[PDB]
Amino acid sequence: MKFSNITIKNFRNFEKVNINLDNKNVIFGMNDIGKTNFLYALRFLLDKEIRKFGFNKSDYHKHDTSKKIEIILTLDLSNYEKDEDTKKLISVVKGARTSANADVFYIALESKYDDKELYGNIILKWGSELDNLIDIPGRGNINALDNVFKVIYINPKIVIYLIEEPEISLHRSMQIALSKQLFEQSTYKYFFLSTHSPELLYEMDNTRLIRVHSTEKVVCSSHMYNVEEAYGSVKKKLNKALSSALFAERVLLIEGPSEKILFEKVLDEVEPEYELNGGFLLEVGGTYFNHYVCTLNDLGITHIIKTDNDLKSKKGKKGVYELLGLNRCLNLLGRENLDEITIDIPEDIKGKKKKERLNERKKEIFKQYKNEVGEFLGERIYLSEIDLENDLYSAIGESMKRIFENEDPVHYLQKSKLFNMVELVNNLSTKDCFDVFEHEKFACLKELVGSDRG
Amino acid sequence: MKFSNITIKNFRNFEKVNINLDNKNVIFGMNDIGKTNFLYALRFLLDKEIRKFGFNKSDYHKHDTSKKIEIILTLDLSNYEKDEDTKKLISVVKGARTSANADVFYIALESKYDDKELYGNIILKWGSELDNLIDIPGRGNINALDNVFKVIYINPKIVIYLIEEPEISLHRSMQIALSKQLFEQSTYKYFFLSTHSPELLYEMDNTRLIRVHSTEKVVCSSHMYNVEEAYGSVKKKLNKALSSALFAERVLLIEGPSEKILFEKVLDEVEPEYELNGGFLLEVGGTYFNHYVCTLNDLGITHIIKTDNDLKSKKGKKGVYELLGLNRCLNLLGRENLDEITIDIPEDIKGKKKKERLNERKKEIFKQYKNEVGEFLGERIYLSEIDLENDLYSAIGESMKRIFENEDPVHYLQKSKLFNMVELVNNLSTKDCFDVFEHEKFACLKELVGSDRG
Amino acid sequence: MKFSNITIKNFRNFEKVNINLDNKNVIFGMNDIGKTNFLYALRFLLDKEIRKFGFNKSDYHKHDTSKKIEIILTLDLSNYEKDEDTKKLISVVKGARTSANADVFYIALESKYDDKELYGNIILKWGSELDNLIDIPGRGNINALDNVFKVIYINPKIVIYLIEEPEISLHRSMQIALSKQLFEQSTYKYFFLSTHSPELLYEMDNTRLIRVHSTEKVVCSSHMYNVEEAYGSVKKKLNKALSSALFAERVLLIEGPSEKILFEKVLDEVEPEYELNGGFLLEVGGTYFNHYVCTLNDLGITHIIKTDNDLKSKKGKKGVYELLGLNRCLNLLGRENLDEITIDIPEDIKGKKKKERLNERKKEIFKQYKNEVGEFLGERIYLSEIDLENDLYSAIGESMKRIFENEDPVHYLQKSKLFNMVELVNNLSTKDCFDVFEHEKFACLKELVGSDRG
Amino acid sequence: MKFSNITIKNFRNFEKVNINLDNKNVIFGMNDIGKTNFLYALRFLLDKEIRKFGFNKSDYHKHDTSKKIEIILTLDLSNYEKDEDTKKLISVVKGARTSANADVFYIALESKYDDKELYGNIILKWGSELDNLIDIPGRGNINALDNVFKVIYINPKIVIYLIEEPEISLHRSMQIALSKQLFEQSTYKYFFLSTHSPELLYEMDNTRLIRVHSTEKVVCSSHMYNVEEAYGSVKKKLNKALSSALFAERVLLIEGPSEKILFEKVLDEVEPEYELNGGFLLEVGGTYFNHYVCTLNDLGITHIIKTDNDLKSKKGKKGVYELLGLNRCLNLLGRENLDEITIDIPEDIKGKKKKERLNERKKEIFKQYKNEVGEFLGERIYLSEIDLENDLYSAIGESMKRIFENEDPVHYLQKSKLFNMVELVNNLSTKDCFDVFEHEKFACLKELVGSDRG
Repeated sequence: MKFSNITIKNFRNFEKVNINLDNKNVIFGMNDIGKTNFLYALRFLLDKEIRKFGFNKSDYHKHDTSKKIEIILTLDLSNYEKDEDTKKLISVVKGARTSANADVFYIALESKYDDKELYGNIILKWGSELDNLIDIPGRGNINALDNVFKVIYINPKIVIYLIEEPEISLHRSMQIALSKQLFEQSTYKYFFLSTHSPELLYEMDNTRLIRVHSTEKVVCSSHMYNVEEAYGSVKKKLNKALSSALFAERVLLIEGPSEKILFEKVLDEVEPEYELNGGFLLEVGGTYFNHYVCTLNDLGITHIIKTDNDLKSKKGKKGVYELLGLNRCLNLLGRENLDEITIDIPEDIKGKKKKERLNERKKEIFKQYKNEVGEFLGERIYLSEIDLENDLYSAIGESMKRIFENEDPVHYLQKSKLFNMVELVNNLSTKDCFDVFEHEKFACLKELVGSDRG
Repeated sequence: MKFSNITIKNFRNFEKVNINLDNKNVIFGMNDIGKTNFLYALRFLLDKEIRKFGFNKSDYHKHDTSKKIEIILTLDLSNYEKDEDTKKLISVVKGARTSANADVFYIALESKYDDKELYGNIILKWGSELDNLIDIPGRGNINALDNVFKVIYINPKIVIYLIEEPEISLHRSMQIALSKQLFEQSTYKYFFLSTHSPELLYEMDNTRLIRVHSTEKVVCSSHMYNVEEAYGSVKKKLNKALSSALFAERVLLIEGPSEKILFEKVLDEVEPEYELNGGFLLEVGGTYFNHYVCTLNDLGITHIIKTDNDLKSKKGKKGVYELLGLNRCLNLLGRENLDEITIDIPEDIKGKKKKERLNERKKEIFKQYKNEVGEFLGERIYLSEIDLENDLYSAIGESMKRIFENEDPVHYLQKSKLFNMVELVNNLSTKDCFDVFEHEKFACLKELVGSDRG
Repeated sequence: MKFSNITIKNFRNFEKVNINLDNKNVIFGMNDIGKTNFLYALRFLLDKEIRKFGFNKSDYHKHDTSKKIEIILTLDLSNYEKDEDTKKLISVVKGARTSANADVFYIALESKYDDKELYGNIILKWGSELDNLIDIPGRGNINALDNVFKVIYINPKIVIYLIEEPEISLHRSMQIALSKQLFEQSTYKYFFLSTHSPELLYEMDNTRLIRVHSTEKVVCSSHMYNVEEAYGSVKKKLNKALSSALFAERVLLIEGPSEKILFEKVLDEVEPEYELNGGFLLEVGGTYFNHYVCTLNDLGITHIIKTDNDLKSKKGKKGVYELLGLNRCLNLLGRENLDEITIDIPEDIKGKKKKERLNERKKEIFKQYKNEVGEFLGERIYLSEIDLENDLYSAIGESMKRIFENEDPVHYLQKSKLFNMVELVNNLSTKDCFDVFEHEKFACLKELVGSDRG
Repeated sequence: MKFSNITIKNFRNFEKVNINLDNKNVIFGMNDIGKTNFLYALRFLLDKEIRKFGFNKSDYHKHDTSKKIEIILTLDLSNYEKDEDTKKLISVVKGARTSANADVFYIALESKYDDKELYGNIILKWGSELDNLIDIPGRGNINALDNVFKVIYINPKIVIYLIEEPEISLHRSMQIALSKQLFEQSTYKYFFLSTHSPELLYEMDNTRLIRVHSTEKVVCSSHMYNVEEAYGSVKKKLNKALSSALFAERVLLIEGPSEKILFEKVLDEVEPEYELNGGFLLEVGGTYFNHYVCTLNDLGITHIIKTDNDLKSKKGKKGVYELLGLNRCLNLLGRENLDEITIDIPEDIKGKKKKERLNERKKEIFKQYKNEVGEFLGERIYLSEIDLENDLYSAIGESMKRIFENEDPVHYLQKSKLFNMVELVNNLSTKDCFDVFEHEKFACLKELVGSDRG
């Protein structure tokens, strides 16, 4: 058995929502009322201790309008022959599946109007098809649906867990321990989890991620999160980086710590983001962008990428290079990897002349694929012509020639990436941070901020 | 007026504790009962709503032993021009202090025995000296101490705020907003704050940090946290890095993301629960170590440093280099910076021979200062001879020659730091990570784990 | 429809109890737990707010023994023209009862075992006969039984009221007002009432009185209380006298205030705690005893009768007298009244000789009917030979000659019944009251106390 | 020590009340809020658990007007030298009584305004005189007044009990037991008791009775209730009669059960809700009226008396009679008893003519003392000329001649008091009950009803 989707037609703030499901569902977002009402909708469907009180006047969409509450759950009855849960579900629902080739099962919840005697009268029905459902029989206080499912609710037979906000008064090491227990152990086969803590998502895999949007109207996006076998050795940094970005509205994907130093200085001088959200800065280095981009795109989070046009030399060869920075953006657009170029160079001196020759090659590569660069710019993908250091020289190069006594200030900062960046940031003023922010090669910061003039 | 220290001579789980204070005090740690009882001790000293109920039997260290509760607060009254709160404390407390030469002031709490009549009878006294205190006069239900101080308690006249766990059911952007309001606005002049969330400490300055140790016996370490004017341009990254490290037991200070990739691969193969038991990896890049080390040392957190012997060339000068990797560790040991050396290198080729000459000079430098290196190993400071890549080649170099078709994998892995390290991690087995973990040049990982063979 | 009886086959202190019912049921007694659980048994039968929680482990007679709870209510459904409630019960319960020849109708409750899964699972069934009951159909949270009956519970569709202890913090005039509203108004057609206050019973008629016995085992006696049209002009005195006697264990029925004054003096000298242990003195004068005796006998209260052999003259006729004192006891034994006698007395003097002739006639009538006197003594009926004053002279006559200067104290004490008896009580000692108490003509006091020597 | 009075000068419904006190105080009445606030005023004076919360805004007289709450208690410090409670009070109040001849002690409560800081600040002071009170010294949370007194509050050192409504869910035999314990045992030396049940007053003596009047404005009447040694043998009957009359507004004092039969039939035909509005019929026989009348007069209950002009013969002498009916009313007005009169009557036949001669003597006696009869009529005292059956014959005598076959229906009613009055009441209509009610010899019933319709 595998939960597929739940449709809630009328509830406290749900109107016609459909949320795709899996086993191991996780819900998060700004709307705490929507997450609480999602868990209470599950409790009304599958827990008798909540269902026995019926529906009140307050638990309709408007308080006297659209008096038909429907909650329907899809179950995917077709499975393997050897699993116990499918057969133990089928053995209770006898007259349900009229055909033995039935693949989909439905558990429905109907409600009467609240005007009659100030009561709701929840009525439950199964059936293997949406039309022609039949009633769930029960002799007394107990339904036949209660014989199959058990619901355990946590707040500080087939078993479904509902964990609400377990990080309250909890140290972060115990949150990481609970994350490992939730997503690795076989005890929690079916659960629904709501949280605000990114430390509960450091170990996460084969889970359905549900994001509830910031609006008062409940909007839900669902993504089926898997980590494939290629990223198994870099899974921990990937999950630790992405878990804090899941709680953001706007995420800028950058390479390393020196870009974070520069962008945090520029943002602290321009907009300290006490008025704004203050979206996330995400460090992505050594991998491709497709995993983060599909995860954030299916969840409704806007993704901004600034990258450099790198030329990676091949291993064990001479004079051949890969178009890695172009290939990552082409993989983002869904294209295939380009062929490798061959660069023939004399020896001469190999210190400083080779970087100039490679920079000229990067310039003419940037000239060749300008249409693909415009297609990257159609999305929020920003590919530098050579490197971000050259863009910084094109923005604030007079200040860089003032601070650094060398005739060129680029190579002095390339020769020590982290240490010289702090020296430039220390001697950096308010005027030229705005010069960086207003430049046309730093529009990624403008998209990350997302400012409105008024 | 500035709070200096509070001494609690007998209370429900305190024995003889003495905690130094400031304005803007922050308390954190594993022992939640100790933090709650610290806030209750402050409420018993300064809040009449807690004093009017008196002391029970349970408000004692052992439930009958050493029945004399003393809570004494030191104030350091006399300033000349600093504030108006000193004068409004003088004008009410005219009795014991008359001369302006008295600089130190005391507010003392005493309790009677609970053996007979089942009551505590909290008695309060002021006085400018520890001997010869005099009673606080009060005509009815109200003391004269209540005219000076006001206490506001938050849980989800001179004014003192007591905020207990404000991050409960709170999104992390609002935690950052509350941190900025707590440590930048002038509304919260005096407060005591307890928290589990690192997002409430992204903006912190001029504050007293109190750490409560993991033991059942209450041990408190207090540090006066300031950020000086040199680190003002890198303050936000530094605070964001240090706030998560404040909630750990063992912290390893590393340089950048390549070290993090390699070390989390090695740790995930060897001990995948290092974050559960209190380990943390801290990226420190572009600054000196002393600001992190003094903060972690005064709070009782063990600090481990893994660094490389770098040569830093100056700006505008040719042939002179800085012994910066030695200089950071010498600054950690409280010593002055070494003088700059001169290296004479001919024209030749600048690519590969220059690196070999610099590595040879680093080997001679490492041989010259071996006594200082042994003193660095006396503390938890680990300085490599050349680089981490050479130590990795000394550990798993046959594996690196197997993965990489180049005969020298050190140069190939140093051409692209981030992408080639992910490639090495991808084709890495369980046998290689134990070879890295058991090597003598990677004892920092053993100190971070904390396991001792003998 | 008229409530007939309820049988509770297993409940938290009921074993096989069977209580006859009517409309307007009143329950009282020492066992407060039994009254509370009687009202809870009614709530478990007829209220969905109590049924929806089911049965616990504590809702059983012994906590594991005889796990089959049955609560069955009989209704005597079929009338021809009496009310409209019968037709509105037929119209919903069309299934089991179709013919109009079925006069008796049943509402049955059954419960499952609480051994496994910790639930009771109350199951309800109707049917016009005890065998072959059928289930009550209900589509959702609501039964078809809930459509007919409504239950309103008071504690400081056919409607049943359940009033529990309404006299709490209530002035006694409002208790009499609630009594008049409960037993005269047509709003409370069906109710069950529990009380400790006799002021709630000053207006009672056409009601079923249920007494719960003082034992821990629940014993219930039911009496159908009516006041006939003969006692309609003295109804308020019978109700006010009997309401306080309903809360007693032993009741002595006396004539007037002289007997009460003498017996309260004697009891205050001998056993001053007769009211604490359950004794009561009831004044009955001018009526027959049968209305009190049948009510007290059906409720399990022991009744003791002390009376005098009076001769009652008729109106308008001379020389004919009625044997009223014999006739009341003969009516108590279910026998017809004796025929009138004729006494021939000459003119003579009418003051003192006439009383002696009447006393001699009373002595010879007492000699004639000694077998009937012995049968009265078989029950708790005590008939004096002439008068109580002669028995007092036969007990303490020397004391009466000492107090009163007249040689015959019987005539003097009979000239003024109230003022001379107070004079005899005033000059009375402890020795005289024990002489009255131990005399053979005052065994009614020994039966009222209840102490038996052997 | 003995409590004398408590003055409450501003409280939540008290304005300037003075209530005289003794030991063993009992408070009752319609105003439940006034009794509850009287007990709260005692708790605010003498209980630290109520003083430590202070005064709110609501517990002032109006919600802002006359913000000066004063509660003062008087104690009678003069006592015998062997008394312990006086000595243990004096040993704590050291500087209180400036003279050793001080007889009166004061315990005073004062309050501050609640306009600022929203606090009451209860301040307590002793002193042996109303001017020049001094503060109660207390070092911490505890006053010196708390060392002397202990307060125990009951709701379903010198020790004061406060029992509020103990008859709730209590059987009446336990109420009589608690009454005997409260008023006979020496455990409850000091108490204040509030009740609604007359069964808690069956044993009562040496107590202060406080009645709270039916108005919303708190009016309190206090009476010192004692039973003298003359009524010690009729004490139980007297207390059982008076306890139910203490909860009434208008009380008619009648002789025996025949008058109760007649008057309660007449009231059931005329004013069926006489007891609902505060009427009560009290049987007084064989005693004088003064003990009931002084108790009801000091408590503010209106007393109505209907009595007959009886002639009682004297022991041991022939022909002398007492004017008992005149003497009881003269004792009510505070006059001495009249001398006995002598009637010389020959032997003749003493059946019927003797009663006629005695009735003629009663008529001329009624003619002699007509001025005293008018003075009795000035109060609510009604004395018949001969007897009540003669007034009944003067009212409805035609009906009595219709029912009774005798030409003289008075003597047929006199020869059997109880059975013939029931026979008259049985054959009694609505018309002649209004004839009894409207007659000028039955104005006591009109005063008993007493409805000011206008």
